[PDB]
Amino acid sequence: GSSGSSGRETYPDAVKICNICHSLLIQGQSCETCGIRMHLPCVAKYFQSNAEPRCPHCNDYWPHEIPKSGPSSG
Ligand SMILES: [Zn+2]
Ligand SMILES: [Zn+2]
Repeated sequence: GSSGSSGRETYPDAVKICNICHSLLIQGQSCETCGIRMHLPCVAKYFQSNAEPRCPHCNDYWPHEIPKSGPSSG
């Protein structure tokens, strides 16, 4: 016998991954429709110069607001 189990999700970079760059993030924007996090400069870069933003995952609608971009990439 001497069996064992574990019910805890503990990963170094397997908990909150971006949807634009796919990089471990901590603070940003998440979707309540499906459940995906995105960086600040990532969410905007995807919802820049548009009318109605759509989650890059479920593709329904962005419940949160759209962040601003920086002087980078242009
Ligand atoms: Zn990102
Ligand atoms: Zn979504």
